[PDB]
This record gives sequence, structure tokens and C-alpha cells, in this order.
Amino acid sequence: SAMEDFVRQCFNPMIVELAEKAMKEYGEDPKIETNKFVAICTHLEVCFMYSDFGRFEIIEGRDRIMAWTVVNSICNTTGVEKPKFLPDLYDYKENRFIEIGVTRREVHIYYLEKANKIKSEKTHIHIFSFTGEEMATKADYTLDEESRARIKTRLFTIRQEMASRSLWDSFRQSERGE
Ligand SMILES: O=C1c2c(O)c(=O)ccn2N([C@@H]2c3ccccc3SCc3c2ccc(F)c3F)[C@@H]2COCCN12
Ligand SMILES: [Mn+2]
Ligand SMILES: [Mn+2]
Repeated sequence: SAMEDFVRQCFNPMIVELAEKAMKEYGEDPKIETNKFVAICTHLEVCFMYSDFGRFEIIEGRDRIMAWTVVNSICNTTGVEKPKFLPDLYDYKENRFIEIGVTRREVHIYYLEKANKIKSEKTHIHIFSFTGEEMATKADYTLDEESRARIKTRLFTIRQEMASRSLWDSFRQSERGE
């Protein structure tokens, strides 16, 4: 599959290895769900960039046990309420958990979907598209504009490499089902 080749060529081996472990956890095959594979790599990379953007602890890219160990440690030392689902980051400055979303759809739709899912006002949502759009809880985008710019540039680049390989249309229609 050209998509698996693109994923392994454009993404860091550490990212790819972590995405493959996540996919194994949920019983998904990166050789069949290749578009998801690349989606998981992309969002992992966004989360890592966001975190180095500070300030942030990363919850994503860890296995469930260690990830919940970190979340509980945070809730014990800061007293922030325990989230109902694994978030992606913890903000020590604003002392709040953060869910990152990356969409090939309109950011407002994905934001509404995420907010309906977590149903907890406490966790902050930050949605990124592949064309520079973003939607965040209370339009509190957390990061400075240079940092968000670097994230947005990397996402657009991925979209354009996919486009270069005639992979973008398939990728786009894979996010939502019928
Ligand atoms: O952590 C996440 C997750 C997010 O944090 C997210 O933002 C979007 C989507 N997620 N989901 C991720 C995921 C992460 C990034 C991009 C796409 C996917 S798509 C479903 C799936 C995920 C992981 C492995 C796998 F095999 C999957 F099928 C699942 C939902 O619940 C549990 C963990 N998780
Ligand atoms: Mn996550
Ligand atoms: Mn996320």
C-alpha cells in the first residue's frame, strides 16, 4: 500500500512504532487500516509538538497503565478532577487536561463531536485542521501563535505530501463513516 510506505517515509520511527503499538492495543492492523495508521501518526506528532511547545505533560503515546499512572499523579498533586477518558496532555500553567483533535473535516463539526463525547467542561479541547483552521474551548488556544503556526505548517505539509502521492482524497473520506 502506498499509504503505509508514505507513513514510514514521512514519520519518525519512534512515532510509527508508537502508532503501531496503539493500533495493536485496539486490535487494528496498520496494513489494512492504513489511513487510520497515518491519522494516528499525525495526531501523535501534533501532541508531541504541542507538549514541547512549553509546561505540558504528555499523556498520549504511552500505554494505558503508565498513562493513567501519570493522570492520577497529576490529580493527586494538583487536585484537578480525574478525567473520564484518557486525555492527550496536561497543562501545568492553566492546570487543566487537554484533548487534541486533528481533522480532515470542518473543525466545528469535530469540536462538537469531541465535546459531546467527553461531556466534561473541565477538559480543554483544541481542534486542528490540515489547512490552518483551529477551534479551541472558549477560544483559549493555550499556545502562543508561533507554536500553533509550527503545528499548522506540519499538518498542511502532511496533507500536501499525501496529495503529491494521490493519497489525500482517500485519507479525507476515511475520517467519517457513511
Ligand atoms: O486517544 C485516542 C484518540 C484521540 O486522543 C483522538 O484525538 C482521536 C481518536 N482517538 N482514538 C484513537 C486515535 C488517535 C489518533 C487518530 C485517530 C485515532 S482513531 C481510533 C483509534 C485510536 C487509537 C488506536 C486505534 F487502533 C484506533 F482505532 C481512540 C479513541 O479512544 C481510545 C484511544 N483513542
Ligand atoms: Mn488521545
Ligand atoms: Mn486526541
